[PDB]
Amino acid sequence: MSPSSLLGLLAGLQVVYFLWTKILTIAQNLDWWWTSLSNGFRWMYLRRFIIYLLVLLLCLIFLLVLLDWKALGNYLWEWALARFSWLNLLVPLLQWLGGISLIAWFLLIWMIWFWGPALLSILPPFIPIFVLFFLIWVYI
Amino acid sequence: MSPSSLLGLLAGLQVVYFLWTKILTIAQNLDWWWTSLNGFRWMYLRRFIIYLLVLLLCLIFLLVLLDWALGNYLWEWALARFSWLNLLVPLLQWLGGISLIAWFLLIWMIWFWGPALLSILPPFIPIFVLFFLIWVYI
Repeated sequence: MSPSSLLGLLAGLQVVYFLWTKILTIAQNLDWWWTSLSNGFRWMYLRRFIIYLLVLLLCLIFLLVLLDWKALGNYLWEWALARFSWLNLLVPLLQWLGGISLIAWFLLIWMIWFWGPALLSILPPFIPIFVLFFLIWVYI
Repeated sequence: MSPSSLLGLLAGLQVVYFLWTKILTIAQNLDWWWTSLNGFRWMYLRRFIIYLLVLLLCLIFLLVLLDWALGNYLWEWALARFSWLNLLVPLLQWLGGISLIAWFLLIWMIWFWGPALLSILPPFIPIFVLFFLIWVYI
C-alpha cells in the first residue's frame, strides 16, 4: 500500500502542522500582546484555544452580519413590541445616526476619543448625575 | 406600587452594583488566567474588550435561544461546503454513542491527564506513529 497513501497523507499533514505552528505562533504573540498591554501553561494553551473558539465564532458572526447586510431589523421589530417605550427614544437617535452620520463619524469619534479619558474620569461624578437624571425621569 | 415590590427593587439595586463590579471581576479572573497559563492606558482598553466579549457572548446566548432550528438551518447550508463532513459527523457519533455519562468521562480524563499527556505527546509521537506504521507494514 504505502507509496501512494503515505505520500498523500504526509504532504497534507506537513502543511497542516506548519500552518498549526504558524497559527500557534500568531496566537502566541497575540495572546502575549493583549496581556502585554497590562496548569498555568495548560491554561495558556486553553486560553488560546478559547481565543481560537472566539475567533471561530467571530468568523461565523462576521460572515452572518455581512450576509444579512449583503432580517436583523425584522427580529428587532419583534423586540420592539417588548421595547416600545425605549424604542421611541431610539427612533430620534436613528434620526441622528442616519442624519448627522457622515459628519458624526469623523467629528464625533475624534471629539469623543479624548472625551474617552474624560469619560473614564467623569464616570464616577456622572454616576450621581445619572441617579439625578433617573430621579427626574421618575418625577416628570 | 407596593412596598414588597420596593423590597424586590432593592435586590435590583444590589443587581446594579453587582453588574458594575462584575465587569472588574472578569478582569481579575483573566489576570491569573494569564499569570497561570499610567495603568488606565491599558486597563481601560482591556475592559472595553471585556465589554465586547460580554456583548458577543450575549449575542451567542441569544442565538442559542433562537436555536433551542438555527443549528439545522445553518448546518444544511454548510452541506453546500461538506465533502467529508457528512461521513465525519457519524464517525464523531461513534464516540457520540458513548454518550451521556461517557462523553463527560472522556472530557474529564482528557483534561485531567491532558497536561501530562501533552508533555509526553512529542516524546510519545515517534514510538506511537512508528507502532501504527508497523501495523500497516505488517
